Amino acid sequence: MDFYTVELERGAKGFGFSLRGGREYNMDLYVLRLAEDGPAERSGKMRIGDEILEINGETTKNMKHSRAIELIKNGGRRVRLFLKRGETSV
Repeated sequence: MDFYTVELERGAKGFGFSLRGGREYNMDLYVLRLAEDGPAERSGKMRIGDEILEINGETTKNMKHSRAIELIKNGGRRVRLFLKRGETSV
């Protein structure tokens, strides 16, 4: 249980995060960067390395990068994200 959700409201510079990966690069989808002062960083919830499992209700399983970007940009005033931290308690 290292799963969490976040809902961000667009600012003039977007939601304030970058992603890397996608199915065309034989990769999952991760948070690459968090823009200083932006909605993602202000949320206090996200970090670099977190895996994006769902965007706006749609699973990211086998999602192209291009498709994830398109969903977020074209999603209107907010983005809803379901994430995984990549931390495990042993």
